[PDB]
Amino acid sequence: SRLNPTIFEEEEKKVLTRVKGTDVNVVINFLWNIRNGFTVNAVKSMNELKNIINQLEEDLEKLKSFYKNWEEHKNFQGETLLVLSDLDSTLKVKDLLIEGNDLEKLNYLLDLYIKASIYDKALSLARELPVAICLNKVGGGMFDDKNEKYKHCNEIVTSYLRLRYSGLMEFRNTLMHGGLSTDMKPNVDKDGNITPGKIVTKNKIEDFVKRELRNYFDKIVNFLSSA
Amino acid sequence: SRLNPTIFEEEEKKVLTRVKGTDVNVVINFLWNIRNGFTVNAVKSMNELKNIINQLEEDLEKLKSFYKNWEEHKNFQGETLLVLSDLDSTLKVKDLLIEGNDLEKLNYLLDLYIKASIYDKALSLARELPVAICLNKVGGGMFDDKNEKYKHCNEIVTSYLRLRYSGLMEFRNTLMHGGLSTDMKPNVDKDGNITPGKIVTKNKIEDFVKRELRNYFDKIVNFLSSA
Repeated sequence: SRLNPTIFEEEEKKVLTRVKGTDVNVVINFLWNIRNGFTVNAVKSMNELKNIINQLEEDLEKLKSFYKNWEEHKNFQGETLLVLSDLDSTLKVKDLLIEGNDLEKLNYLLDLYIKASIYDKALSLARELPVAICLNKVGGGMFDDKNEKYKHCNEIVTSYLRLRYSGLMEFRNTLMHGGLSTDMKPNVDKDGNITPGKIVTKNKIEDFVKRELRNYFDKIVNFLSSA
Repeated sequence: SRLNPTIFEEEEKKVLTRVKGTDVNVVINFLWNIRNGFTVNAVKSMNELKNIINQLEEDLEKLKSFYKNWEEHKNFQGETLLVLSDLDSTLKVKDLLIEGNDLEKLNYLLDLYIKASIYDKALSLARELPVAICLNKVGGGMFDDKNEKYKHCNEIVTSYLRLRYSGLMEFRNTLMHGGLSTDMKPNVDKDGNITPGKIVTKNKIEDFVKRELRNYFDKIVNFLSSA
């Protein structure tokens, strides 16, 4: 924001004025909508960011060139407000981006939720994605209970999950309500010393999500394919 | 029953005593359990009848031989209690018989319910067969509401049918309750002159069952295959 330094040459200012206006707050919002699980908006933003970083690549490439020939850019002489590392590290988001329909983009978002050990979101996404997949092949329909193509189509995924992947449903619901739930059944106590009802250790969830949650998902979607 | 005539030669009596004891009442029970829709018992009996008719073929073949050389069988001289046509016509049931697992045998029974224009049973069978198909691939389970593998597995077929083959469900239920139902909604009248609510003509049902009911069924089972 506080850029645009005094002595400026045409070619450097043309590159710098692009960099100055890099929409970094979008990449922040993208990460926020992922941490707080807003795939609908997180996945939608993917195409815009694909344009943001493509421009940030060809901008940084020029800056890399100017700093690789620093002897000609002694206007950048006192630039305490500029950092090539701050920008180059923002380029990492190119990994979190893929191409395809919003459904295909969410399928990728699942794997990102698995690699980053954010289990809660990974399971919830793997649970609701097959609903959306089926809605696409039945002509499409809103995620409202009023919509019949949703209502039935959600019962197909709920019932298939509940008789086959009995664990997917438990693990999802357990993580969704976390502590103090009908899923965990703690005793609470007259004294106030809450005592847990179930256990489900760190390396219970860890193994399931990180080793089977992907394999299981592909087996669900391959079933709903011929729907 | 009133067979075993007086002057009898060893070879004719050996064939005739087999014929005399042909279990025709089984073929009757088989047809009864089909007309009144007892596939569970109708399909089970298929293997027994496959043995009945195989013996009735090689019995009639000997009788055909004896009657093709009538000049040597003048003991059959007065046989008013014997009829080759009565037996040969019972051989037709070989068509109503196929080989395979009881599930595969029922899949054939569907087509027999379609060729014979007995719609009511055809639709009901095409509705419940995919439940049984899914139960087989989930390890198997009783057709009781207490059984979880049934409960969920029936919801998969009900929900898939209700959002895709909306007609399969209507036509089945309409024929199941027939006249005077929540499916037909007649007004009844204060006078007592019942007035119909819907129509659904002879050639409405006729076209659906006889032209699409088979194609639609195969599309359902190909979906539940990867379950």
